[PDB]
Amino acid sequence: FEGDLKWHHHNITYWIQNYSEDLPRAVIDDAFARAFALWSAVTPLTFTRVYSRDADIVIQFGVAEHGDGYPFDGKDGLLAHAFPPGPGIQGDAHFDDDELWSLGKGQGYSLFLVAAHQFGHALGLDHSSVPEALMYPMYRFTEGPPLHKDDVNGIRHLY
Ligand SMILES: N[C@](CS(=O)(=O)c1ccc(Oc2ccccc2)cc1)(C(=O)NO)C(F)(F)F
Ligand SMILES: [Ca+2]
Ligand SMILES: [Ca+2]
Ligand SMILES: [Ca+2]
Ligand SMILES: [Ca+2]
Ligand SMILES: [Cl-]
Ligand SMILES: [Cl-]
Ligand SMILES: [Cl-]
Ligand SMILES: [Zn+2]
Ligand SMILES: [Zn+2]
Repeated sequence: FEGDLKWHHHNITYWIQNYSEDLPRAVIDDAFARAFALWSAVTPLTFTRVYSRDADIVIQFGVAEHGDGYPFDGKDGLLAHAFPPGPGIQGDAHFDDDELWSLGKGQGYSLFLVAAHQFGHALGLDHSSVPEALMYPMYRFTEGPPLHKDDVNGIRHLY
């Protein structure tokens, strides 16, 4: 997932290729939209849902081997990964459907928070060393605005 490029356009498009069997499609679509809204709220970036493989960010829920050199392991461990800006698989976000996807307090992992984190990568952001930042490499659920000052500065430094 090595990348040093940023998008050369601000009108970013995404395609929800498939869904997780843990949540209603309406809940999934809204979670992704809200995750994207976090980033557009502090930048001139916009996110438009499309239905084509030509979308910049292709969102895919997979299990085990799913098309790249980093197959998912299973329950826990790797929750998801995303490729840095660029053509093709670049910019795409993959989620391990072997995980229990949920939202808010309770068991399972928040699709909202994990997606927001992954979209950060798909925009060119690297991991943060700030434990409270959304771009921190370790998952942990908490309430309140996901974007930490460190996350806002990182994204604006790019766009
Ligand atoms: N796979 C990861 C770890 S991960 O368990 O899949 C992960 C950890 C945390 C994630 O976002 C997040 C960060 C803070 C709070 C809530 C959610 C998303 C994904 C990762 O950060 N992938 O993007 C790593 F570090 F590369 F191994
Ligand atoms: Ca904006
Ligand atoms: Ca792509
Ligand atoms: Ca896993
Ligand atoms: Ca699942
Ligand atoms: Cl599906
Ligand atoms: Cl798949
Ligand atoms: Cl949540
Ligand atoms: Zn993948
Ligand atoms: Zn990450």
